[PDB]
Amino acid sequence: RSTLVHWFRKGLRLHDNPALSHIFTAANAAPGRYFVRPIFILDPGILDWMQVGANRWRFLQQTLEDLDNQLRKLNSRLFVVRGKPAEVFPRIFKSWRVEMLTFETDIEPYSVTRDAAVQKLAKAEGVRVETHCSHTIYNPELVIAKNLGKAPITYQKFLGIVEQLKVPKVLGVPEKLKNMPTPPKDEVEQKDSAAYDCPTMKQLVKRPEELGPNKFPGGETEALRRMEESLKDEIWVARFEKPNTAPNSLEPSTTVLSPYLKFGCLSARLFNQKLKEIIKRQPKHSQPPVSLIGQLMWREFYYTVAAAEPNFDRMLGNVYCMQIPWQEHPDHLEAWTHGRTGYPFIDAIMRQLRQEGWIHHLARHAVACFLTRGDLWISWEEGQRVFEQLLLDQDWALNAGNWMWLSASAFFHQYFRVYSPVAFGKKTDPQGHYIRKYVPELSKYPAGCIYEPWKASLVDQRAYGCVLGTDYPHRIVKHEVVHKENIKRMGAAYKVNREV
Ligand SMILES: Cc1cc2nc3c(=O)[nH]c(=O)nc-3n(C[C@H](O)[C@H](O)[C@H](O)COP(=O)(O)OP(=O)(O)OC[C@H]3O[C@@H](n4cnc5c(N)ncnc54)[C@H](O)[C@@H]3O)c2cc1C
Repeated sequence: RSTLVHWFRKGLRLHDNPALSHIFTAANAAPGRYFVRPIFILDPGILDWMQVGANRWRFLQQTLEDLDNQLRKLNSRLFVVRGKPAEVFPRIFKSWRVEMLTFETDIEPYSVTRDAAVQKLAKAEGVRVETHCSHTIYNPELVIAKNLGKAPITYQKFLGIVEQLKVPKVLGVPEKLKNMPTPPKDEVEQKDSAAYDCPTMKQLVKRPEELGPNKFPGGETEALRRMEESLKDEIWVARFEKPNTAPNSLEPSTTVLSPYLKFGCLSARLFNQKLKEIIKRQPKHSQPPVSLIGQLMWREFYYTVAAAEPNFDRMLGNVYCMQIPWQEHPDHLEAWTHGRTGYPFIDAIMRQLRQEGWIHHLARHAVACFLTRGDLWISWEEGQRVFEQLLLDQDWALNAGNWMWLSASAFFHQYFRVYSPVAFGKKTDPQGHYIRKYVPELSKYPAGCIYEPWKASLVDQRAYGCVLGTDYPHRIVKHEVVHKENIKRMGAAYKVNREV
């Protein structure tokens, strides 16, 4: 008896999962011949390549637990294998007598390298590998081909391409396993009945004092519930305009499906199909790019450009990226990282980010403009790295693409438009309720200066019980000075890159 193995990495879901579905149908169309091992590999190697913060570790823990629970309902289970894939797969290929391996493809460079090696091993041992592109709606390889070998570098051009492509068939959940025994314990399982169980919170989360509020539980079950909750107001969905949603409402102004899509707890193909059903129903609706479907297409766009460039997450060697002489300022980077800039709106966002692991799109705009071309003149690569640690939705291509946009390094070139760290949040939150919540030390400042506490006299600062320089920092830069200097720096960068 040989085993069929599905390998979860992303695609942490049962629904709309062709790679996992195929494994399950095969076992049921040939009972008695196959064992089924759906595995996730706790790969130590990823930690040398990316930073994971406490909150995102908790999201994965909750996700793996839900995926185990969901598989049990199909008379299977999740097998979480500790160790490096390069060492893990030669062993299990033999100890399990693996006939077929399936997994959802990914475009990240670490994923490509790792998968190429695993496919070289599987070819050696006579293991059949079947891979499926289901993490994105469209296959970036097919988009690039249809555009004659180059990723479209504007959104509109991208949309004109994918409109001519076939939308994939969205699958349901696999059928339960008919009369399948629990595979026999292997070398590892015999010396430890729990060697493959889902990791506890204590095993994944080493810095539990950094966990924030548990607001967005991981797992396919929660993703599907939140998706259904979001689609309940069909008018809100159909008439959604991303630029008009507030960055500083106390409750999120968008779906917060991003962590779920990032891990594949939610199929973006399923979500796209649910959105198209509502739009068909609602004749007055918004259109890309501002619509909710447009938001899914931004994800597809950044995946397509990123698939073409292995250096997508850095400035050097990145075909898309303007070469800009970013400066090193450790003390300013530290203040931004920890929300101690002295600009209450910026600091509020970075504290929401650290505590909760999600901030609104235009909140990301605000703090990203501030760190880079706006105020501090620090590389977007430094902001990407903080975002990588703290975001639940941390996504290699999306973090990089948007950081390049926000820094005027690619895709976006109107760098003379600069967000004010004082005025920007006032439009949607004139009272500063958001600031009061996430910078509570300012909670007694009135609306007239809560965005600009340095406009309060010392006497008043003492009255509000928050003296700048003691209880809340002084501004680390003066926006009105630096952003003008930085516009001139950007123009000189643009000239140098234009001449080369
Ligand atoms: C500096 C910066 C860094 C970012 N890093 C990430 C990241 O690491 N991971 C991430 O998922 N998004 C990232 N984004 C994009 C965007 O901010 C988030 O996708 C969005 O805020 C998630 O909130 P939501 O789920 O309510 O989105 P909604 O507005 O509800 O949109 C639904 C989905 O569309 C996608 N989406 C929306 N806006 C964008 C966008 N601008 N680009 C790409 N996809 C988009 C996501 O899949 C999102 O879940 C970043 C943006 C900026 C400016």
